[PDB]
Amino acid sequence: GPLGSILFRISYNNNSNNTSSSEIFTLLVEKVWNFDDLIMAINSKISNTHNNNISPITKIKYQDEDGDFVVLGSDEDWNVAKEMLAENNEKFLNIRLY
Repeated sequence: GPLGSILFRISYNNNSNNTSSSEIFTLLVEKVWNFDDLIMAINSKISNTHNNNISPITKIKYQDEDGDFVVLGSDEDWNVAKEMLAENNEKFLNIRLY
């Protein structure tokens, strides 16, 4: 249930312009997941709403303690991400699509 999960936000952009209407999905990312299992959940989220099939995403940036978007393409990067919200007592996270 709500226990043992993290609110992940993905501002899926169309083409990034003056008009595209960005969509932010909210999925509960478990703590027993991995970097691959994470990027996989996001992919299904894009196909869950959009009937079409865009290019498979494999690069996303998460929000750190400063508020800047840091690259996340490694396994260790995911481990630290959990330790980040752990000490910060956080619960959610802002991610950007590229």
